[PDB]
Amino acid sequence: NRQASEFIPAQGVDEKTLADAAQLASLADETPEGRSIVILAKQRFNLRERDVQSLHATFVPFTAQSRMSGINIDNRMIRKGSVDAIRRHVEANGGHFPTDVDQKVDQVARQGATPLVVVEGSRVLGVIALKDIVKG
Ligand SMILES: Nc1ncnc2c1ncn2[C@@H]1O[C@H](COP(=O)(O)OP(=O)(O)NP(=O)(O)O)[C@@H](O)[C@H]1O
Repeated sequence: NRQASEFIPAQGVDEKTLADAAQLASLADETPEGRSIVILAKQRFNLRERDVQSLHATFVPFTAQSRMSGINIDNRMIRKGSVDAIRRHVEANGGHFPTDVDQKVDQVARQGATPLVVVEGSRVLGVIALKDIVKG
């Protein structure tokens, strides 16, 4: 299986902020890995999932075809998915993928992890490296 092990902020982003957005944007995904990330911040920050309907917010379902899930709330929007997936989401909003964030995604892969990318609105806040539960 795949689980988030570490997250890194994008260009000018704080690591704590990145872990938090990955957690709430995963509350809406029904994939088992989306729970793996909600754990990742849990052990690192010891925080709890955020109730979207208590904020009158919305969950954004996770689809594998785009490889993306997220969450919407009355003051923010969050999206997370594959690096190619997030780049397309930013361009549709009209945002851009910062070089530093693309570099963090690649170093996540060069390290044998699956780099997901997380954005807020149309800009990437950080990249997430997942360790593989199973490895040959
Ligand atoms: N909680 C999540 N939210 C957004 N994206 C995720 C999440 N978990 C994983 N992803 C990314 O979405 C990709 C999965 O997309 P996809 O290839 O369509 O599913 P899949 O791996 O074939 N499904 P499975 O058969 O269970 O492995 C993963 O490789 C991650 O990079």
